[PDB]
Amino acid sequence: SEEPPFDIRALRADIEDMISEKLELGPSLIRLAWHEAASYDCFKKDGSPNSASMRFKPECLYAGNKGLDIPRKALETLKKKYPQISYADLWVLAAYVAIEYMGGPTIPFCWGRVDAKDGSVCGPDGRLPDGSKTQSHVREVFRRLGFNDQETVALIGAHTCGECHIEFSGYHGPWTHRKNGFDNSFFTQLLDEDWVLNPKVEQMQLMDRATTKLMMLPSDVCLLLDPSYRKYVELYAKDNDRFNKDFANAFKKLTELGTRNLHKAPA
Amino acid sequence: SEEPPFDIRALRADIEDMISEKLELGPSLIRLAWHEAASYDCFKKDGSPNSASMRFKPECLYAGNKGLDIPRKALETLKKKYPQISYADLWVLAAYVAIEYMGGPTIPFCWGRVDAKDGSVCGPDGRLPDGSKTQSHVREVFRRLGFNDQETVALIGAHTCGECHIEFSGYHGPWTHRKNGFDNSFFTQLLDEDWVLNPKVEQMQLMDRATTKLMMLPSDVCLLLDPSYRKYVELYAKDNDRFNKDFANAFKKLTELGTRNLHKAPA
Ligand code: HEM
Ligand code: HEM
Ligand SMILES: [Ca+2]
Ligand SMILES: [Ca+2]
Ligand SMILES: [K+]
Ligand SMILES: [K+]
Repeated sequence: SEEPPFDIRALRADIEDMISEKLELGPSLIRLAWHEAASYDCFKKDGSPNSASMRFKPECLYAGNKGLDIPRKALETLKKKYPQISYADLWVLAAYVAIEYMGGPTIPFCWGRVDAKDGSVCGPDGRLPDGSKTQSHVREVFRRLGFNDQETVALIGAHTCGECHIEFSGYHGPWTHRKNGFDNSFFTQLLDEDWVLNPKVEQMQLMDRATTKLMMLPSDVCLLLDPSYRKYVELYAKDNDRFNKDFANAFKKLTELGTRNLHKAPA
Repeated sequence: SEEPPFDIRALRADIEDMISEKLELGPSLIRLAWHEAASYDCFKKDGSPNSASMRFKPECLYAGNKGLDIPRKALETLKKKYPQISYADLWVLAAYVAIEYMGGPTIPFCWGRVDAKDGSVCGPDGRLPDGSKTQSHVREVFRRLGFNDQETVALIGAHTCGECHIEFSGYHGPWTHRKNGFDNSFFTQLLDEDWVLNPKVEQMQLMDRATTKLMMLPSDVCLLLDPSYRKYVELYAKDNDRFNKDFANAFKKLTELGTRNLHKAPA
């Protein structure tokens, strides 16, 4: 639609190159964009989502954001090469590139986000979800963001990608057997495995009885326990196409929360 | 040592009769005495533990105290027959009677507690432990009460008795196979069973893979996950005698927190 002030074709290629050199960056880029959005409260209309406010104290120091300096620093290099893109647009674009890179949907990108210029616009601590909690908490957080149950379940499906790091969250390991692949595997394993206590990790997490190599957090398995969420887990477990479409729509919504004056990018 | 102002022999007999008529009262009596003590903060020296302050608003309405009106009302009948005993002494005595009734230790009773006369002395909400949380929370609560890890594990062993009620905590069912029996079965099952997610209860709890009839809360299994607590789980699983002795000592300590001027009862 409207040509951006940065060379988006070249930037996308450079993001792809960066990911290719360090594949675990892909899932961290998705996590970064999600936590930059997750500050929103749709009722108070505050939290400066999608403004790269996480670059500043106090938000950069929130426990839920531990480890996100890694994708932020990776992207800094590209910001220097493409100075016309805002950090906010860059983090969103990099997440969209990562999602596609790993086999997920190609989400239509809109540009135009303006960066937070200091930490005074940061939302408070306590807005990020807690993996040790279950559906009452998950629903409260996602309702606060403005998402319904279908969108909530679709979004949490992103745990098909990546892994937990003891240093960052105290949890350990990948959810799925192919942590650098995007698909509906998070949902299939939620339904298909027997989730047993993992006695080897001090922070309570479950593992699959079959191999012990898959993990789930309390916040993941609450999608099985809650009657509404479980219906969508079942839906996505059976249909990867539907999951991809719904994830695309929900993630686009997430990364456009609290934004204005965006422009459709050339594609 | 010192004869109380109430007929303790007759009162004990009446508590035993009451339990015999409704055996599930036994574990609720233990829970009542424990929650009446659990308000203590040993650093602030507040919370009016062991004063029967739970009789009053706001404490009676704290979420963690749901269902405790049942043992309170049961004991009211005995308070009327033995008006010289304080509610505070009565709740403690009834718990000691219940522990012995179910095969646990006979704990030496001291009398002399004075009742709270109104709710202004109630400690704040948020002092009771949360079954959905794990060892960081459990340790913080028990440290606040003044207990070490050994005592913490011994006390939680009381879950050998009784059961969860959906109406009260949202959890469902007994921990052990014999919910009206007191012994070290909570610890044996913690070590011996495979604890798998129970998909049938909306509040996350585990069940044993073998029968699915045993349950554990996140707060129970955190005793397995924490290196220090696990040592005591192992200790008590192997030695019911040691568990009984340690439970007796810890429970006596618990029910004497924040008390003064007590007298050894005739035994
Ligand atoms: C109930 C909601 C959620 C909870 C409790 C939660 C929790 C967590 C935790 C504890 C980690 C581990 C961080 C680490 O140790 O590195 C993590 C990682 C991750 N999260 Fe979530 N999250 C939630 C929702 C989401 C959503 C909505 C998205 C994106 C749409 C997402 C994307 C990711 C990704 C991709 C990773 C892997 C990061 C990496 O490999 O470096 N999460 N999440
Ligand atoms: C981490 C610490 C603890 C947690 C999280 C916890 C939590 C719970 C919960 C959720 C229930 C179910 C209540 C219901 O639904 O009726 C319960 C019941 C019970 N608790 Fe605990 N508790 C803890 C420690 C203790 C201690 C220290 C004692 C006594 C020494 C104790 C004695 C009992 C008993 C006997 C029951 C059964 C009540 C009945 O059958 O009516 N608990 N506890
Ligand atoms: Ca933010
Ligand atoms: Ca109290
Ligand atoms: K995957
Ligand atoms: K028992």
